[PDB]
Amino acid sequence: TIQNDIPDLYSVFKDYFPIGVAVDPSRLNDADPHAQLTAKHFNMLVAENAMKPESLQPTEGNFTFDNADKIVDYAIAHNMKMRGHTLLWHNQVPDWFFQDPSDPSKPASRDLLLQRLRTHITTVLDHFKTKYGSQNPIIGWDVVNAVLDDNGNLRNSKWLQIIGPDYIEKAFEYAHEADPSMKLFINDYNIENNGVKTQAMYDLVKKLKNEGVPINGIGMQMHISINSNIDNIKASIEKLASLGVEIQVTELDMNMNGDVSNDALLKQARLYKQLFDLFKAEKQYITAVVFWGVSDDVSWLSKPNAPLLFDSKLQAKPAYWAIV
Ligand SMILES: O[C@@H]1[C@@H](O)[C@H](O[C@@H]2CO[C@@H](O)[C@H](O)[C@H]2O)OC[C@H]1O
Repeated sequence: TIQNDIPDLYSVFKDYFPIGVAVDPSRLNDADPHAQLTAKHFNMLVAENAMKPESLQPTEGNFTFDNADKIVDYAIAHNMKMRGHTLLWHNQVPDWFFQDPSDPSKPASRDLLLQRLRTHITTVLDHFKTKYGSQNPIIGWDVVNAVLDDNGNLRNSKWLQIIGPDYIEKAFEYAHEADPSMKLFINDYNIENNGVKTQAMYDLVKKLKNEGVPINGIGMQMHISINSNIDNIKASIEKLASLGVEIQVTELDMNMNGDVSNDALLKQARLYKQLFDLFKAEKQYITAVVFWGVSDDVSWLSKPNAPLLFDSKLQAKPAYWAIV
C-alpha cells in the first residue's frame, strides 16, 4: 500500500519541468497500488513497451493499439502529458519489416523498407490524432531510438544495412509530415557520459539539423549507475544543448551494480540529489524528466536492484526524501 500523504513528486518540480514515469498497461486499475503511485506522483506518462513497433504492428497491416490506447485513456483521465516511445528501434521490431514478403529468405529493398517505415509512422501518428484529436496527451515522440553504437558510429541494424545512413532523416521527415504538432526526438543511452558517444550524438544532430531535418530534441535515456559522474552528465547536457534543441531525460533509473545495502541506498540518495540539482540548474534546456518504471519491483533491470525512488514495497526511499 502506498503513502498517501507525502508530497506528490511532480509538484516539487512544477516550476521546472513535468516529472513522468514509464508504465505497463496491466498496472492502471484504480485499486492497483502501482496505479495509485502513478497517479499520485507523476504528471507525464510513457508506455514502457506498448508503443514499440512490435506492440503496434505485429504483422503487416495488423495494428494493435488497444494497450497503447489504454495508457493514453489513463493519461487523459489523470491530466497527464505523454511521450511516444518509439517509432524506430533495433529491438522489439518485427522481422517482417526487413523481409522481402515474396521471398522471406531475402531482405526487403531500401524502397520497400522506407515505405514500410513511412506507413508505420504515419499510421501510428494518425491513429492518435484521429482517435483523440485535441485531447491527444502525446507531446512528442522518440522518432528513432538507440541509433548509435558504443563507439559512436551508426549502429549496424537492419535499418542501416538495408537503407543506408539517411534512414534517420527519413524517419524524421515522415513523422514531421504526419503530425507537425509533435516534438521529434532522437533518444539514446550513454550520451550522458561525455565520451565518444556524446560527441557522436552532438555531431549527428548538428549535421542533420543543418540539413533541415526536423529534429526538435535529444532524449537522454539516463540509465545511469551508482558510479556515474555528475560532472560528465553536466558537460554532456551543456554540449548537446548547444545545438538549440530541447533536452528530455527520458528513461531515468540507477543501476546499483548488485549492491542494495542500506549504505548504498544512502549513496543513491546523495547522487539523485546532485542529479536533480543539476537538472533544475539546466531548466532552460530540460523540458521533461521521466523515470523508467514506477517502483523497484517493476524495474526492467535484473535482480538484485533498487533503481528508482520507490522501493519494492512501494515506499518512498531515501532518494525520494533527498529530492523533495
Ligand atoms: O520491459 C523492458 C523495457 O523496460 C525495455 O525498455 C528499453 C530499455 O533500454 C532502452 O535503451 C530502450 O529505449 C527502452 O525501450 O525494453 C525491454 C523490455 O523488455
